[PDB]
Amino acid sequence: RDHRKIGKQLDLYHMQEEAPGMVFWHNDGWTIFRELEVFVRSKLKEYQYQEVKGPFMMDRVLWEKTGHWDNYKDAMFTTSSENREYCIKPMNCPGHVQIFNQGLKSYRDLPLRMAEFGSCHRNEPSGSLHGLMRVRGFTQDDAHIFCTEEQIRDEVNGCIRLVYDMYSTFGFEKIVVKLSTRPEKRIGSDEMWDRAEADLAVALEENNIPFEYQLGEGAFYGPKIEFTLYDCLDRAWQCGTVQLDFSLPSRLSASYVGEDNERKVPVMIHRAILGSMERFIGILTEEFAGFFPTWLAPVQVVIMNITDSQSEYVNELTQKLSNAGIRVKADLRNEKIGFKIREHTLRRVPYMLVCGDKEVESGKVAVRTRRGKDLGSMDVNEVIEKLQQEIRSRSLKQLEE
Amino acid sequence: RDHRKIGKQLDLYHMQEEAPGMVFWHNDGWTIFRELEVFVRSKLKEYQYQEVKGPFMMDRVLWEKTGHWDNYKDAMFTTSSENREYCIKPMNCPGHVQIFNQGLKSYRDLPLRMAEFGSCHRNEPSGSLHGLMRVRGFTQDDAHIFCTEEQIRDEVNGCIRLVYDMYSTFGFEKIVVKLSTRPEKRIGSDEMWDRAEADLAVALEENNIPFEYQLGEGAFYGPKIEFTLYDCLDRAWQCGTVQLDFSLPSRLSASYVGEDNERKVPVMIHRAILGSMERFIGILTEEFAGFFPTWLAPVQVVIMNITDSQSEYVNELTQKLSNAGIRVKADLRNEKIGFKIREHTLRRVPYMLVCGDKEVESGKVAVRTRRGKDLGSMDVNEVIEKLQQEIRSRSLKQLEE
Ligand SMILES: C[C@@H]1C[C@H](C)C[C@H](C)[C@@H](O)CC(=O)O[C@H]([C@@H]2CCC[C@H]2C(=O)O)C/C=C/C=C(\C#N)[C@H](O)[C@@H](C)C1
Ligand SMILES: C[C@@H]1C[C@H](C)C[C@H](C)[C@@H](O)CC(=O)O[C@H]([C@@H]2CCC[C@H]2C(=O)O)C/C=C/C=C(\C#N)[C@H](O)[C@@H](C)C1
Ligand SMILES: [Zn+2]
Ligand SMILES: [Zn+2]
Repeated sequence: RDHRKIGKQLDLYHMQEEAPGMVFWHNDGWTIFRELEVFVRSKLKEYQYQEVKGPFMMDRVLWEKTGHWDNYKDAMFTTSSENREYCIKPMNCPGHVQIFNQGLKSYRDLPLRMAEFGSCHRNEPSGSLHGLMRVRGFTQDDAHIFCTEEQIRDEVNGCIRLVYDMYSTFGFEKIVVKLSTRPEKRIGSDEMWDRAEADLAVALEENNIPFEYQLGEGAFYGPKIEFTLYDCLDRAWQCGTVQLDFSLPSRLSASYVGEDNERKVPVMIHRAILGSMERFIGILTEEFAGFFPTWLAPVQVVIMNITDSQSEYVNELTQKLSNAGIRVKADLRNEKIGFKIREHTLRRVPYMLVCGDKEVESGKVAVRTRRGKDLGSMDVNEVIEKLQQEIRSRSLKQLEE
Repeated sequence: RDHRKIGKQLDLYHMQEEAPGMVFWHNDGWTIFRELEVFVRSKLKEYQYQEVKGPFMMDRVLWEKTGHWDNYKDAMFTTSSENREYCIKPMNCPGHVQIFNQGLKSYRDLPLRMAEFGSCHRNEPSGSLHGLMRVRGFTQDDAHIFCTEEQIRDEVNGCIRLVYDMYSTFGFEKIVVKLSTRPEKRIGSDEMWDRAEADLAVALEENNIPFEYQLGEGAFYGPKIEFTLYDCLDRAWQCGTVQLDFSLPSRLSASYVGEDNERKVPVMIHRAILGSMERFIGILTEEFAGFFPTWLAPVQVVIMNITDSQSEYVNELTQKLSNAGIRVKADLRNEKIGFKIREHTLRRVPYMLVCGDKEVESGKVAVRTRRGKDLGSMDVNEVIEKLQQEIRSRSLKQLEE
């Protein structure tokens, strides 16, 4: 269960010294990534998030305003144009605030949930870089919630439900949660922190989640909730976070018109479920030992011919399944059937369909799996039905599992 | 007819001086972008392209070997880590070759068509920066085809068909193709050039396209054809290109095992249809003067009510249309109905569904368009079917005509 070895065996990705900590996504790994993107977007539509795109770099003055220049300085890449210095974005938050600042905002626009798949580049020490898990470039599932003080609790709640939904989808039911509270010195009033902390704690309690306090471990800009999933090996992976920010909105001059027609500064919530999506792909790759659920599988079905006599037929089927929204390849190569079966078994292809003369005559397909289960001769439309159902339900288990 | 004014009016995007030439995509504009992306991906599936993702930056040595350091130096952003120089990629081609170089290749792996939506950063003089059309950051619809000299003609044919298909989708049927031939000094033998040029010419006239010749205007690394579409104002936009490259594979050491069991260097084809996708979004914004075909429209349907009495009903409908894959908003505020219709008409929302008491009792909707047409009372499911068809087909035209 090493995501790098499995990564090479399935031709998911590769890395080079000319770009340390930056992934080359091959077709299949990128298919996995894009499927993750699809799932996340379904969740964004369900939980009602906007999806935006921020610029890759912004000038140094912005990053000084946000405080990244004081705190994040070593971790940022800098480039320059026309005697102006720019940092490549380590985070998507300031850009999101810049978007929020366009147009007048009122209380009616709140809560405003703004999501992006962030392309972030942090310059990490090269000695710390490991696989997909510790990288210089990465893509965050990143959202920011602009709300009022009264809307905090509910929004945190929605974030919690989102976390558990999304995690249970991949089969992680074991989640340890940590609430980090105020340090000795902080931005924001004692009252603001009391409200925020009470909101987090109470939300977690109402969702029936046992959690542990980490005292003084909260950032100076706000209290937070962190989510650690456990894999099938009982290894701990910290992914999800809900973080309050009392710093960013005032520094970037975010404001809205309240009910009283008075200028208010919105509360900000950083929320991420998977965190780094590259890293999450590493984690999934190791959890699944290379066998991905059908919806996550780069190639879902491979259709093979015994001889050239089946070729036409195979092609025919390959179109049909392709038009059904299934990811399917045909192996027409001149090879023995066992060669193909072996090759596609090592590739962890969920479904191998075999066409001999029997299938050409009958209008059926011989169905077998990567687990060595023979499902036997099946009607094509039946196969398409079951595959489509398995894909739409994002099931962890195959037919007859 | 200014994509900047229309962009501001429709809340599509904005730009700042902290990121010159770099777009902040708001929710709506990003929705347009995502629809473009989806369409292109449909064409990638149809024309059988891989989709990959390359790294954002790479070592300066790489860009020296590609020839960018000599030719592209002023256009590239440079950043550094641990006493090593990296360039942010102006182009996606070297990364694609790097991916290609992973694993042994044979002729049986060819043609290999590799696509990406490239995030490319070139450093353009700030004074030449205009809107979405001239930008520092951009996303290219980019592909590279690795093939044998024998497959060149077929691949160019495929690219041509792709170009005309995609352009036809957006309503540009007026296209001028220009074939740029060999410069006095060039990379590659006169034979390679005779064959490539003849392949471009013959593919073009196989497609019945009266191409114009540009003599000696080709690059030193290969011959090309370029595609210029004309809009409704009959102004020319050069977008697509098919560009042969003899320089890149040799410089980057790409090779495959021939059918003769000998070492072969793959022929490389750079191909793009839209070119910059931001720029193409601008061009489309001006072409449609803000009225995006329903498939491209950020908000496809706005369901509105007369009084509170219809609110519930409206909500139902909204959810329904949201469940049918339609992008739909509910306008519940207390305002004149005409107020709402005018506001959403100026927002270029394709369809406005008006619900009064009669619609509630009859289970229907009163259908209106941004063009000012009254489509009358309609069955809800009928509207859903027609909208779904209009979207699936990517029709340039709305209902009732
Ligand atoms: C410039 C400051 C850097 C900060 C002190 C770095 C710490 C190590 C830590 O606080 C980072 C953090 O938890 O950010 C977390 C993010 C969320 C997902 C994972 C983590 C992530 O992206 O790593 C969210 C907070 C962002 C905070 C800001 C912004 N923007 C603040 O306004 C600003 C004061 C941050
Ligand atoms: C480093 C060299 C720069 C070249 C001299 C710049 C010229 C102005 C022009 O030839 C660029 C060009 O046509 O690139 C075109 C692209 C395609 C879409 C529009 C254009 C685009 O991206 O702008 C593709 C060519 C890429 C070529 C290489 C690469 N990699 C070559 O191996 C290498 C020798 C190019
Ligand atoms: Zn953030
Ligand atoms: Zn290229």
